[PDB]
Amino acid sequence: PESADLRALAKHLYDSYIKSFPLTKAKARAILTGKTSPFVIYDMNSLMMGEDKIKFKHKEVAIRIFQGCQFRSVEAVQEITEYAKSIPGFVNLDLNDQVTLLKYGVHEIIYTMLASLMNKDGVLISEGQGFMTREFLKSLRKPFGDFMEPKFEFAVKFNALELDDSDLAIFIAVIILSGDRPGLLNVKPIEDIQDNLLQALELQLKLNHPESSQLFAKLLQKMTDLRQIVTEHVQLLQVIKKTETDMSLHPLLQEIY
Amino acid sequence: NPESADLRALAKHLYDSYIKSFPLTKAKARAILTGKTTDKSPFVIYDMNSLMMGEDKIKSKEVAIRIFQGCQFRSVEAVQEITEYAKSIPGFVNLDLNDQVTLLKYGVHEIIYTMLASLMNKDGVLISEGQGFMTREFLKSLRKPFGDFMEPKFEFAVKFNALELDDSDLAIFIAVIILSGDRPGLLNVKPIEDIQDNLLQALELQLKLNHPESSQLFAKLLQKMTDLRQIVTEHVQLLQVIKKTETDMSLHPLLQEIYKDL
Ligand SMILES: CCCOc1ccc(C[C@@H](Cc2ccccc2)C(=O)O)cc1CNC(=O)c1ccc([C@]23C[C@H]4C[C@H](C[C@H](C4)C2)C3)cc1
Repeated sequence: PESADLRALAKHLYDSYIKSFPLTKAKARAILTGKTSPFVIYDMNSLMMGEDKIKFKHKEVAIRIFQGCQFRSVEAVQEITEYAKSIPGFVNLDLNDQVTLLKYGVHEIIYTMLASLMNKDGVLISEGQGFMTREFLKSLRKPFGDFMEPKFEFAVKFNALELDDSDLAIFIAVIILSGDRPGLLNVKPIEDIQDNLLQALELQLKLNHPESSQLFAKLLQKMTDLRQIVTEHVQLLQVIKKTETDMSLHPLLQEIY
Repeated sequence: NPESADLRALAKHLYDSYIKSFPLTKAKARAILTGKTTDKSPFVIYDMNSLMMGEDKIKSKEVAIRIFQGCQFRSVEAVQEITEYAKSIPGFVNLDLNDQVTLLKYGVHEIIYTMLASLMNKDGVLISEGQGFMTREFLKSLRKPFGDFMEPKFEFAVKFNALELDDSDLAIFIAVIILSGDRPGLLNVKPIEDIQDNLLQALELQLKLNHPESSQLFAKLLQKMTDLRQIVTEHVQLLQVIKKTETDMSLHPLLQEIYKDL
């Protein structure tokens, strides 16, 4: 009777996730392990060539790579926002609450999905057209050399769970419906939905990974890791603001971010 | 079945050790707080004058400092109780000795604040084994530095207490907190995860059996671990500010080692 509505919710979220996100984990994995070619950016020259032959839409190199990261993050926010609207009950919530949920949830989701594009050696960029190495990113100067490393460390641990797209679709939804975000006006509806998304995620993981003991608990514990990454990220972005005088963009451009 | 029977046995063991390791339980704390009795009544410290009379009731030169050192001693004592409970956790003492220290190093404060909630309500906190009760306002009324050390704990407490867990639930939960295979610097992560995995199963069954109508309590409880980390970080930072404003205030050696490189 009810275990049916959970599978329906599960399938529904998956389908919606496929529609909203261009580069899925299944695709990114094939590209990454080989069994699928991505242009590789591992040093200054390879970057120079990559952006002149492939011209990635997203003066100093460290500063330009950091900005392309923001640009892509803004692009990603729209995909997540669209995906959110497909979660049963989301659009029916108080409008301000929907905005608050998205405002605080996009960073957690961004790093969660970013892991689907990373391995211990690098990250896929431009919808898989490229692969920027971990070492090259770690070789950037000033405080740019370590803005991505924290995401890599998190990815290696998160990816060990071996979740697939269908697992992630429900996890992303649970992240969005967090009732502890500041400023919420009506927490009950939000938590009632997350509670339903959590039961669906639990069944999904038990069916999809019978051998993975307590994968559910283990995945939920990763929330701690995600928020640490986010808070740490906010603090790095601030320091870049407090200092760094070559970050200037067109006034309209800066408004966009 | 055999499996769940083993998980219930584990829960009983943990609860039994918990009663033996922690003098002041949540059950005793609630009984005092809900003042349903005439013998468990605590003396209430809500201001300076009352504080002065409390010292005569409850059987280094400033108010904030004295209260602060009183907490330092208590947490040091709490660390010793938690360390005693930890040993009862099947498999814990059998792990590499370096990892035992590491697990305790990062787990004691998360557990301390988890358990402290048992002694809190929205208005204050039990002290001196429940004999006294210090109000939230009095504590928030302290000098600029110490004035806001406890507020974050109260905010967590009222929310965590909303879960209405009891001692038997908490015993397995604090056991899970300790057996965290993702602590910084762990040598052999697998044996730790194998134990936590088994504790997580015990906690899951326990919650379902003890709170049948509390949908997804297990998950809600796990998400609370995020709040614990947060309270710990804020506190760590709050201490750095203290040792700079109060060059004359001393921190107990044990706690300094726990916060070191944390
Ligand atoms: C003020 C209530 C706060 O109650 C707290 C708060 C945090 C902590 C742990 C904290 C300690 C610390 C924080 C920062 C740095 C290192 C460690 C930690 O390390 O996590 C423990 C207690 C438990 N506290 C008690 O049970 C408790 C018992 C007796 C008193 C006295 C009250 C007055 C009368 C008498 C003498 C003085 C004044 C002290 C007894 C005060 C507190």
